[PDB]
Amino acid sequence: GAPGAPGSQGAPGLQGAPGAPGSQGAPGLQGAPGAPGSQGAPGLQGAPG
Amino acid sequence: GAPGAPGSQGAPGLQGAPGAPGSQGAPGLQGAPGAPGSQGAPGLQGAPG
Repeated sequence: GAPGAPGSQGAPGLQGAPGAPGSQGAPGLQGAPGAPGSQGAPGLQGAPG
Repeated sequence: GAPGAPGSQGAPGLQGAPGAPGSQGAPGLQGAPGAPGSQGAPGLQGAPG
């Protein structure tokens, strides 16, 4: 008779899980903002009559 | 009497759950716009005045 708990604390503190799925960090870039703009510059078109 | 080593038990090696804040953030601002089309001006020799 004498000794008590053997300081054997064993339950995991906060249950591991170092996982960063999917989003993780900065997954594939968001949308590529389309760039419209002027088209074929016909400046000074054909000569009329 | 008090038996030693009764399994003190506890939370050894505290931990931390997973996570992943990588999720899509801010993409590029509006793509380069413009005025597509007849990017030109009056043509060539025409009805004189």
